[PDB]
Amino acid sequence: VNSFSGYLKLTDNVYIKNADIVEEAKKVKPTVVVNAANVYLKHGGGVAGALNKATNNAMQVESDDYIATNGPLKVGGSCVLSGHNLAKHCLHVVGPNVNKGEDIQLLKSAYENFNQHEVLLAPLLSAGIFGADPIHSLRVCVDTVRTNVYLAVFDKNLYDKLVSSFL
Ligand SMILES: O=C(Nc1ccc(C(=O)N[C@H]2c3ccccc3C[C@@H]2C(=O)O)cc1)NC1CC1
Repeated sequence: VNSFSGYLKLTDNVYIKNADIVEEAKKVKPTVVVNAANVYLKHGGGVAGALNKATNNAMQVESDDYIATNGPLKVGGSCVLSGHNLAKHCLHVVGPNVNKGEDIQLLKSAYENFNQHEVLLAPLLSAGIFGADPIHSLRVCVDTVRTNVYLAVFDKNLYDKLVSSFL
C-alpha cells in the first residue's frame, strides 16, 4: 500500500491521473519524482521549469554543480539528484526532444531508467514541449517500465484522450 490517490489503473504496474506533478509531489512526497530533463539540466520550461520553480531554483543550483563536475547527460540517460522540497530524490531523465531532431527510439532507453526505482511519480517522457506523441509515450512506458509508475498528466483534455485511446 502507498499514498498515491485517485489514479486510474492501466496495467499491473502503471497508473495515471490528471494532475499537476508539482502539486502531486508536494502532497505525496514520493521517494522519487521524475523530471523531464535535458542533457544540460537547464530547467527552463515544461515540467522541468515547473519543478525547478517549486524548489525556489535550488534544483537549478544543484544541477549546475552536477554538470560542472560530470558534463552533460546522454539523451536516453538519467541522474539521481535531490528531490528538495518535492520528494526524497529527483530522477532527471532525458527523453528525446523531437523539436531537436532526436531519435524517438531513444524513448525506450529513457524509460528503462525508471526500472532502477521501485516506485516513481513521473510525467510522460518526451511529451509536452519535447514534441513527441503522448499516446506513443504512454505505450512505450507501459511496454518498458516494470516498476510501479504513477503518471501525472497536466492537461485534462489530453488525460481523457490518453485513457479513452489506451489499449
Ligand atoms: O507549472 C506548474 N506545473 C506544470 C506541470 C507540468 C507542466 C508540463 O509542461 N507537463 C508536460 C511536459 C513537459 C515537458 C515534457 C513532457 C511533458 C508531459 C507533461 C504533460 O503533458 O503532462 C508544466 C507545468 N505548476 C505551478 C503551480 C502553477
